[PDB]
Amino acid sequence: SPGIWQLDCTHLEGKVILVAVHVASGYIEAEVIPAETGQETAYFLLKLAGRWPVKTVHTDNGSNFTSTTVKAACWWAGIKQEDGIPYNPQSQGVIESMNKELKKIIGQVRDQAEHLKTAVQMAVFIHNHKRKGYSAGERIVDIIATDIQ
Amino acid sequence: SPGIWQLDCTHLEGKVILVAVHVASGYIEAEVIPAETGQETAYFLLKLAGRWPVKTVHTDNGSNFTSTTVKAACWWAGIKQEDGIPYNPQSQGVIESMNKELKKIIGQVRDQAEHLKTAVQMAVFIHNHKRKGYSAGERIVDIIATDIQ
Ligand SMILES: NCCCCCC(=O)N[C@H]1Cc2ccccc2[C@@H]1Cc1ccc2c(c1C(=O)O)OCO2
Ligand SMILES: NCCCCCC(=O)N[C@H]1Cc2ccccc2[C@@H]1Cc1ccc2c(c1C(=O)O)OCO2
Repeated sequence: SPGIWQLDCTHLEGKVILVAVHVASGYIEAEVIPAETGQETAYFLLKLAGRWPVKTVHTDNGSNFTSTTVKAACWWAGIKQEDGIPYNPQSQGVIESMNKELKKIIGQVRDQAEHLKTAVQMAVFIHNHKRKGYSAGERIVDIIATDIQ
Repeated sequence: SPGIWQLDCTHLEGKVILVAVHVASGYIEAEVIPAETGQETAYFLLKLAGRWPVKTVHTDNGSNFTSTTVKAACWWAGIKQEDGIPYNPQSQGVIESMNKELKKIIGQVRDQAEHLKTAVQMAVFIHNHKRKGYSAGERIVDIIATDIQ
């Protein structure tokens, strides 16, 4: 559970926002990309796994699950690549909800930034610091720290 | 101490590698950029502060310390922007040493990747996971977790 992440892809302004969610905490990382390709997804996963202890990734769709470039990155980074089938149906709702929340924050900050990528990183910041009371950022650190001990 | 980061800029293949070091743990994040500008530095800091609780940043040079775009990002993200003068002279040696280590890892992986940015993220991965015994990744989580409690 401390090492399980979920990929999520959403769209805004004719562009693609790729998101990784740490399932146990709700903590996220995200990037703007021109289009979701195996190559973009592979590079993003490499970045994530160098920064947090990523054991398992639930991929966001069958194309990324199939992609040989994505498999190569998961192999390289020691990641178990799994499908993202919501056997638990609440998953879909949680993801949907998070996408709406992120787009809302992006809209709230959009005019403070000339470029979309900046607004998206502002949204990552606000989401991870938001007190719900602990924040997502505090929960991920606590979960992993307990696990290390 | 749990919130103190140091910026570091090094060069390779006619390009610039921008690095942020968590001082207490040795944990890093890094990116390849065409040139070190206020704009690139500001965007990088925003990304970092959305991902880890960045309280203080020791900037890597006077230009980034002076840059209004960098000051705007530090303001936005709640970061105390400080100079990076090594009042403790061991700092210079630690930074120099880390840059050599990173370039060595990059050389060891360089042929596994078509692009430099990929090799640099491979190096971030290897550096943060390297058991020295705890890893840098384990130390940063433990330091911040203790602080939260
Ligand atoms: N000898 C030259 C042959 C190089 C290709 C070999 C090969 O498949 N490497 C994988 C291994 C590996 C492992 C993890 C992540 C990326 C990669 C690389 C692929 C790759 C994918 C996406 C990218 C890339 C590159 C890149 O190749 O940099 O660049 C920016 O987005
Ligand atoms: N639309 C009217 C607003 C005009 C921008 C106002 C303004 O200075 N915002 C700062 C606030 C702020 C706060 C933190 C980080 C960036 C920024 C932004 C600057 C900026 C810097 C670097 C970048 C950027 C942009 C960007 O502007 O996206 O994009 C990629 O690297």
